Amino acid sequence: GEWEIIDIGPFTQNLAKFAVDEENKIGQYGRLTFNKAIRPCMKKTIYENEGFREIKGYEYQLYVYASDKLFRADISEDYKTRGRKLLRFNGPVPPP
Ligand code: NA
Repeated sequence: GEWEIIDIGPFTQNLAKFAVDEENKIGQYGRLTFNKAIRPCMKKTIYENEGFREIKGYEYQLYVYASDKLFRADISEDYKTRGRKLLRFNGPVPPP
C-alpha cells in the first residue's frame, strides 16, 4: 500500500458525509450532523502484490466536523465493486 495527501474537494466531502451517515447508523455518538471535511486528508492505495499493478481498493483517513465536534474517520473502498465501509470513527480529537 501507498499513502498520499489529497485535496478536500467535493469527492472528499462526500466521503466525509458518508462517514457521518454510517456513524449515525451505528449510533455510538448519538445523532451527528455533518458539517465538513477539513485538511489534512490521506488516501492509501492497495495493490495485489504481483507486478501487473492490479488495484484491489483504497483507504482514507479523514478529519470531519459533525455537530461542531472534530472526528477522525477511516473509510475503505473496494476497487471493482465501488462499495465503501466505515472502519473507524473516533473523537472528539484536537484540531491538527
Ligand atoms: Na464547523
